[PDB]
Amino acid sequence: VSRAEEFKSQANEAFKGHKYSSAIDLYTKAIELNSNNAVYWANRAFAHTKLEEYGSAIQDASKAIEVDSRYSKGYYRRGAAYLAMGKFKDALKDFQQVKRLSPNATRKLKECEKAVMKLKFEEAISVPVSERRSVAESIDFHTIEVEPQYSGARIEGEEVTLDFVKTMMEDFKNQKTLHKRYAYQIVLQTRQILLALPSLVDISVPHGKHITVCGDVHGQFYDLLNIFELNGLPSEENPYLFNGDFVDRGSFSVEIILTLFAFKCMCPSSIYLARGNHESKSMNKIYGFEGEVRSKLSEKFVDLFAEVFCYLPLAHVINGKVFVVHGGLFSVDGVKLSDIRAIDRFCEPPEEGLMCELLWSDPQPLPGRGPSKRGVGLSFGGDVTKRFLQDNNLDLLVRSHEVKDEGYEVEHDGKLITVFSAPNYCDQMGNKGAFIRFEAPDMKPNIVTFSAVPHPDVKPMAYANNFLRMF
Ligand code: NI
Ligand code: NI
Ligand code: NI
Repeated sequence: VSRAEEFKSQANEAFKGHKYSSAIDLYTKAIELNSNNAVYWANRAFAHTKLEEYGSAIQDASKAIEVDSRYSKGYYRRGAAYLAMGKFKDALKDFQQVKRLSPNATRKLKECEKAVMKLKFEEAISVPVSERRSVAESIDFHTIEVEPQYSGARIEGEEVTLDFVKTMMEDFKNQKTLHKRYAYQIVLQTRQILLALPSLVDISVPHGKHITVCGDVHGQFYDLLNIFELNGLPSEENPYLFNGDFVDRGSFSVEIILTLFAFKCMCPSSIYLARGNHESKSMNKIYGFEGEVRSKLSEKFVDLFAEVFCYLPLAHVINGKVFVVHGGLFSVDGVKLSDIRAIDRFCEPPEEGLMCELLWSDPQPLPGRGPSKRGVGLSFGGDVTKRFLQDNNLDLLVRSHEVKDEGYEVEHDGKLITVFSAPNYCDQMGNKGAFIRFEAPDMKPNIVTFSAVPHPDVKPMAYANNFLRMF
């Protein structure tokens, strides 16, 4: 009856081969047979963590703790999962246990205590963005002088031009920087454009025209350039929809966000940007974007980006047929397009509600609903998808949010497609990226996959929270 070690050994094989999803299924089999081995639970917990399924990680690690309360790896894996969710206070308790069980661990406890104190200050000065003055009230780019020695791209007048964007993109490619005057100009103009948008944007693709939908890119700027090489620069004749999560994790997030915003300023109809869960303060604070901004720009840009992100639309509908959202659907039925359109989105994502769910949820293979693997939002089956599409007279749901081996996956009887545009995610997943072309009137999804492309020697998470980097 020692078939548990059988699956357990085959599971560890998948983990070595970066096949975390297959590793999980095999650990599950080992657990089905022997549910009284704490390392089996810790193993599956770590595997979920690799897929960013921190909710499942916490549950698995809690079970390892139940099996052996003096097994420090149980607390370690749970604490690490809590850290990844930004929940330092919950994590602290577990690292306090790891310390108690291993007195000779000291580093990580002190780091966690330190992180909790930083968090305490941060929460104390936390104020809803709608109650604060925009930095656009204190900053006018016109008054920002550019030194003669600056050799980067310049915006000569009030208009962002294609020549400028090309020059800027090339400089970024060569790891150069854009002057703060022009960065302000781009972001401040983007703010104006975004605040005039409804929370759900209707995209019209005229007869004979097309649009390309990209999933997460996560600061992988050189892969972004590769997408543009393969599929053309954004333009009125070649529009793009980037479905959230343009920043964090990858270490060229500033280069990506300034590029995407610049295209919007150049021609608003050339590019559509939806909010992802990583376009929020709680994620940017720890996953690299704030650190990258503070380094490559200045502190004032942090609050400005935060505000601009809060103006990002939550969903798009293409020709009344294709519904595009970052995460997924809702824990309740009957939600109409009008409900999403009316969402007061000018805020950080709350811990519950429509806005949270559409940004954070994932689909499940079986019908119904259940607890989220990430520990935030919920999971929804094919029945949830079909009812939503039917109720709103839609044909197809496109979303992102989840890393895929081939850059995409068709689920829920063909009614849901995940698209993910960050190849070799974090320089380790080895996955392909994908994007989807839609040509009117048929609007049939044309899926194209691509592979990762070289980039300068900068590590992922280089600008991210130091404590979180240790994991
Ligand atoms: Ni996401
Ligand atoms: Ni993501
Ligand atoms: Ni994510």
